[PDB]
Amino acid sequence: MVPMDKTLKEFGADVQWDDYAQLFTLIKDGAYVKVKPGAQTAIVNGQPLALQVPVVMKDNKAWVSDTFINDVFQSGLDQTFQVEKRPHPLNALTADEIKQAVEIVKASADFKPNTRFTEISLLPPDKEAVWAFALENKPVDQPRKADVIMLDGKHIIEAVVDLQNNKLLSWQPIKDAHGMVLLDDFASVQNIINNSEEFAAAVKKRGITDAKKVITTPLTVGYFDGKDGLKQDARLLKVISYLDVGDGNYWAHPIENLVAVVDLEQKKIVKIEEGPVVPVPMTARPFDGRDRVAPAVKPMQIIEPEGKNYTITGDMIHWRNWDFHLSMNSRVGPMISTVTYNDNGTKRKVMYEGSLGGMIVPYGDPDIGWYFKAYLDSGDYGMGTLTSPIARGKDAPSNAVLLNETIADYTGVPMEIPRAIAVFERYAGPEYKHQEMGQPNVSTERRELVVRWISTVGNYDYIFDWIFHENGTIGIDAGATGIEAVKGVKAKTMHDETAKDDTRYGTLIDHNIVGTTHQHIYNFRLDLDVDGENNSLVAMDPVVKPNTAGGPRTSTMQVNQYNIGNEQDAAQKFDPGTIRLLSNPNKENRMGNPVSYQIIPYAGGTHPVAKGAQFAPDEWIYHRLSFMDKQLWVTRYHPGERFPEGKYPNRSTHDTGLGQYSKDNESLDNTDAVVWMTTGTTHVARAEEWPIMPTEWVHTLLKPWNFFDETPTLGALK
Amino acid sequence: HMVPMDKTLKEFGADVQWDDYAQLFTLIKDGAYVKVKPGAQTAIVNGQPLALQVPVVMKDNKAWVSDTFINDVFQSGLDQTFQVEKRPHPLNALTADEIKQAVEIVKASADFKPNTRFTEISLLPPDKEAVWAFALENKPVDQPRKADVIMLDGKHIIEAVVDLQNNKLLSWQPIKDAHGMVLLDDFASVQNIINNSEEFAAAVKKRGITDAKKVITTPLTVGYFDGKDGLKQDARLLKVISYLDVGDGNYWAHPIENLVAVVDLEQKKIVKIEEGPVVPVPMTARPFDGRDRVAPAVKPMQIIEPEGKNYTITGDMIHWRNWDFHLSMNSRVGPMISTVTYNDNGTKRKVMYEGSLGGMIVPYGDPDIGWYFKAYLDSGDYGMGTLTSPIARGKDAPSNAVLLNETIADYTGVPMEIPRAIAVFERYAGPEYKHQEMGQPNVSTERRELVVRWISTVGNYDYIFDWIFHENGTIGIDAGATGIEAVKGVKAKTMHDETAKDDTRYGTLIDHNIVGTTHQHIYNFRLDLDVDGENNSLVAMDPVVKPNTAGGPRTSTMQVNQYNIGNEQDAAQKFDPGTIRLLSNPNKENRMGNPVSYQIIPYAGGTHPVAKGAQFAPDEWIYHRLSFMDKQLWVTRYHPGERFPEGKYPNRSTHDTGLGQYSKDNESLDNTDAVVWMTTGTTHVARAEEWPIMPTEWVHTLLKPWNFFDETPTLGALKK
Ligand SMILES: [Ca+2]
Ligand SMILES: [Ca+2]
Ligand SMILES: [Cu+2]
Ligand SMILES: [Cu+2]
Ligand SMILES: [Sr+2]
Ligand SMILES: [Sr+2]
Repeated sequence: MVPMDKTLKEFGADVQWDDYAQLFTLIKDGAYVKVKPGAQTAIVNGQPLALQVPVVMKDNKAWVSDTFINDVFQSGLDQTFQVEKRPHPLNALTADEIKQAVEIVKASADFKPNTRFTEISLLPPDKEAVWAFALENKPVDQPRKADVIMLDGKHIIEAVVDLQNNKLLSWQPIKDAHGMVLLDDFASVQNIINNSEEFAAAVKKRGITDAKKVITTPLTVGYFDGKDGLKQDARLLKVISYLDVGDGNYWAHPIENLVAVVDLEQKKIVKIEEGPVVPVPMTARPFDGRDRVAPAVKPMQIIEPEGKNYTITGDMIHWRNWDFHLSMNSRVGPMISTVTYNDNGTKRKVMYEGSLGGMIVPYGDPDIGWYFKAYLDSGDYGMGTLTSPIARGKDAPSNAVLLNETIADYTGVPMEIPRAIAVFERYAGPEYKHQEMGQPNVSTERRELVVRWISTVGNYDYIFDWIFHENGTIGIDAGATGIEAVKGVKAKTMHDETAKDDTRYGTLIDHNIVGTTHQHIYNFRLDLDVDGENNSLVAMDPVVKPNTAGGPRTSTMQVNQYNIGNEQDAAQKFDPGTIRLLSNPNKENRMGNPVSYQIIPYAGGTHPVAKGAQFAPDEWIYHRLSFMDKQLWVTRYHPGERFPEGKYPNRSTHDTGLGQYSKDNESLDNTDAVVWMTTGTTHVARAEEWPIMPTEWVHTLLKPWNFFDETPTLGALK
Repeated sequence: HMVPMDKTLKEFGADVQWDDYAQLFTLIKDGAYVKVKPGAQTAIVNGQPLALQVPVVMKDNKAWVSDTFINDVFQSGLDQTFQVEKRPHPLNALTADEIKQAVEIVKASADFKPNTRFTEISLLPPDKEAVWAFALENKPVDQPRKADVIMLDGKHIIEAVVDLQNNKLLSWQPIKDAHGMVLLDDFASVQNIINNSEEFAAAVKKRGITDAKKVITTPLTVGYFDGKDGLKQDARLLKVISYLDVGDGNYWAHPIENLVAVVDLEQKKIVKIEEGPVVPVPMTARPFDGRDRVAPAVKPMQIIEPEGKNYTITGDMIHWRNWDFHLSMNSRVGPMISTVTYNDNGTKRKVMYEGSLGGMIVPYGDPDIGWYFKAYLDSGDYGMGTLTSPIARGKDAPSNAVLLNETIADYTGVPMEIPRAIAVFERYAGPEYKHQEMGQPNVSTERRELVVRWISTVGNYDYIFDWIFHENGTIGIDAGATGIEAVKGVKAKTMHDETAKDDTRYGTLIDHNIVGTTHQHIYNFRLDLDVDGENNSLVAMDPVVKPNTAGGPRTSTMQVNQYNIGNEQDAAQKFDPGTIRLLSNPNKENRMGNPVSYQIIPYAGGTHPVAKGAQFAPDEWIYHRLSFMDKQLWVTRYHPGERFPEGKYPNRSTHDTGLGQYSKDNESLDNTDAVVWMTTGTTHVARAEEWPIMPTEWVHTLLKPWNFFDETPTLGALKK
């Protein structure tokens, strides 16, 4: 025997007791259990279960067999998860493969002692073969390989290892490339600042008494052709600083106009920039509730007492008509692959690979602490690695299933992220309705399946929802919350003398605190294969035309349809009142229309919307990051073009991302296209967002357009 | 004496669940979550024990309950969701008694006549100031209940006012040139006239229809074309589009293309018939109710609140966390949200006096005979309140909703109770906010939204409206569009056929011989916001990239052009989602000295392509008559009688009597009671996926508090 509540709760399950029915309801992920004290059986997801040892109440607390959790939860009656006997080829590197891959490169003579690992990822087999596995179950007969990107001090080396034959295939130093920021870079930064008298001296003049309460925060310095006075070949980071005052929120305590430049290889400050002295804002601004009492609230549960409609086999997810593969990358996070829609018995391709391509959070302030500030979260910091374990019931609904995911840390040791991804089905209003006058109503409810992932980088937290509608539509939403980066200012209200200058670049959200204006710009890489590899990009611009057909009408609503033939033309602004299809010239629906998916890069947002990059076309950030200033891109599929901002965007001098990918202006006619959607907000701060910002959402959509022959949700014929 | 539980509870409208293992019934109905065991002497209502004289009885696997079980339980009082109102809110709708009274009073007048019908019988609104004072200070409105009675005498409109407190007629005003909306007996009348028409049956025969009794008609308003349509301006007319009933329950899927009959409702006779080319009626059966479909298995998913709701409904007053508002029902525009305040640490702060659907238009873009005049002003011309569609419990709204009934007057002046007319439901909407500081304990709270949902159906469209209250002070308004499409009969089976290009010039070919004629849905919401008070100003904030004049390597910066919008004419404008438009109160500021404001977002997105305006050339009449179609934002000085964007009597109107009229005098909007109007819509290009039945498509609008508060609104009560 072992006590129930204690055991169940260490296991992560939710325990409810109902005195009226003398019934225990146990819930974890897909398993929904009902068990009575002294009963010889139980119920798991609607199904009966014989028990070796019944539950016994001693002194009013239940006691269970030391074998209970296994017997009941791993009983096999929770069918949410199934064994994958034949591993999908896109499956992420396992802990073993991660360790194997590190052994191989550590065994080369070229591997230098304190080398770190920026990324250790599956080297993807060729697309054709993966599709073949998913559609025909044809074994992919190449060995598992891994890209091993190393950082030797400040030097980038790309290696490829063969895991089947346990041997090194190649070792390539990458010239002029800078490495992303690694975890230990954060400690140096702080450690190096701590040991500098010059810095302790600057801090003191700034009105700070205890230098050991100063918090560093490291930032990439971008590239300014030398105008920032920084060397190109040295590995650099700028340091912004705050003051810990004990409120658990150093962000609310900026030390404005103090910037330190740190050379991570000389391990010392190579430059201090000082500006007007500003009193650090002192007022405690906690956000974690320490100073609050939440109002009582009636409970709300979302229950699926017979288990889930989806089934997770290894990393393969089957839900209704959808099948797809969900894996984890240390840089961009989740990757949705081999997505198909089962049209009445036939699996048709929709998407080969979909994922966050890359993002950036650039600021609009000229001053010394801000002008270089632009966050390439995934690219520079690694958003997968910094995944934030989903908080059960809060970050995701009470009926979610939470998945664990494994990647490699910067020292090459496997790393299991708990509750890394949330999978939950949700009611989304009525799928469709007609109430014909004097007739029985017709209503069916809409279900969506959501794959939710949260990554936290410094002060923001970002949420991403990959949303699968029953009817074939796929949504992609990005949410933003967390703590704003604020500029310390003298003014305490808008009546103060400095208020005007103080707010030229942001709103005054708290006394002495201004939320500098910025943008959030997300870019999603979507290798759609619309009912096949070979597609074309078609515009339909609804327009008003003169009526030629007679009658009283002077005008009509018609459409301008034309193919978009190349990559340069495909890289365009998006007008939400126009229609953009990726069509399959080769296949047609019942009515003779090319099967297509409608692409909607802006389907709404709760913050103001970016129409492009709020940067003059001669700014360096603008020249380097093209993807910011166009909402739609379409390129020819090539296996190594995956990042809108480039593979090595840290202090890049030119554009190696979508700018480079479309530079060559290849043709997009009946060929394999990759869609890139850029959507962003322009954030003008306000008091309601301080000291912690309510989640703001942006929406994007991919709709079937004559992909089907009718309403996809009516069902099969009798 | 006893009765079958299961059947009785179904009539009564409650969900029933039997758990054989626990031998336990779980019963659900609105705010009532009940648990009862067979033979047990007590039951559980919202977590509270209730005693039963007569327990539930199991008899050969059939449950049985006494004939008072349903009252004893669901009206016990342990369900605290609904409370009774001590002092009646002055904004409460006309009761059934008040309706019947207002009708007696006018029938007592010299000039009343037996054919006279009632287009709208609605409370004459008390003055804003008295009403507010009631909500905020609790001061009795000492002004007497009156009711606006709009009658239709044959084809003439008359506006009568009745004093209900004193049971007297106050006024009786004939309105020249005004045409009345379409009424219910109009539908019946039109079908009859066609069925008695010798010519029409002949026209129908030519077009391959072998049985005319099978011809389903449908009435549309005709609009105005300065006589170009050949229609005398002053007669009460309706054009008639026709379909063939094939027994598939979907007559919409079988158009009789190019046959249009004009009907004079006074003459009760077909005054004109327009005929075009003969096009074979699409015959294939295309039901949407699933009769020909397989019902797959779906595992159950309940959203439950077993201790009751967080909101309370007292009369028509709804209280939920910091929100307080009054909810009622107009026969024309449906639900009305009034005296909306937000409670800030003890003090109720004004947010909105009155919000509701202003009006909507669904105009088509095809110039042919059966399409060129076609634009529906659904609320204005057909009365959307009256055509409210009862909520399909569990489907049209989630399993944890409470469904309100609402009472209006019908067209003969008889009270009419609409069951499940409005849905109220709280919903989880992700994390309110979150920060997971590296190395630290996470911080996350869940977001809750209270939704007020209403569905009205007009012919083939079904529209859904959500009024959404975020705990953090934000208000959302989404409009959903579903139902069946008005399709055009054409000759082409596929795009390969010879006439495919011609047949699809004005719409997509979504099925053999069927085209989804392009059109738009344009919604407009009239929002009498009072941001922390009546006197407001409209402010603009345009994020711009200005050259950097402060040194450093930056060539440019992100700054903001702020300016007031001083008058109505300037306030009537397009909305660019990259800009910020506030309704600020210039008399009140937050802790930081910023004017407390609400940010107004008429376009927060949608699932159909968005309409940038009216897709009409600027010389079309419908464009002329309806200026509200072409700007997304309007603000006007509050005036009690200015409620409709399309104008109060839009049927065959000849000039804008709505938002064009309201703002034409270009009044000042500086520090004055403002009314905000938001227009938003979709351009609907059809696709096979939307046939035979259209998946619900949504558009979102948003109202965010902007420096209205001093801090994150949902942090919680301060401990010091
Ligand atoms: Ca592709
Ligand atoms: Ca107002
Ligand atoms: Cu932001
Ligand atoms: Cu439509
Ligand atoms: Sr290319
Ligand atoms: Sr006016």
